[PDB]
Amino acid sequence: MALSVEEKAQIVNEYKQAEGDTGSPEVQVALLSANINKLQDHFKANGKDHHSRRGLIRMVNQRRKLLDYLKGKDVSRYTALIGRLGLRR
RNA sequence: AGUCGCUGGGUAUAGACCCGAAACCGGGCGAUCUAUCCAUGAGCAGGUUGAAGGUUAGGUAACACUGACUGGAGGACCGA
Ligand SMILES: [Mg+2]
Ligand SMILES: [Mg+2]
Ligand SMILES: [Mg+2]
Repeated sequence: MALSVEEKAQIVNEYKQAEGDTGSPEVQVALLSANINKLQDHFKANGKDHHSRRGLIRMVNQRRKLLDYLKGKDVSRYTALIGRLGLRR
């Protein structure tokens, strides 16, 4: 929950599939990706924060699970999501 | 019966019959050899090996990590 409400409100509308959409995998993956990348700065300065890293790993596993489900449903939608977000490194 | 000479034998102090040390001390001369240093120059054919690093393709949540290409380290190797 390191993302502010403004940042959350910022990225939800760029990845929403329709008005009022906050549960679609694109919003979820984009929500996790922005939080994952933001936390990278914290873990650089705080390298002994093993307890907060457990939460970061969970966000990484959650994003992987969502992308794998999006793989089965619509591969074209999956492809656009990672290209826009720059995943699959 | 001493005393002063002269000559000779002996003695004392002197190198004291001649030659001969290892050494000791004083003043000088030497670092064109050599030992270390200082400054300023010069030399080291040829052939190997293949560190760190880099790039790239992967890979990682990120750091990592892997391959290839590269790179050219070393009181390193063979050898004038
Ligand atoms: Mg000389
Ligand atoms: Mg040598
Ligand atoms: Mg030799």
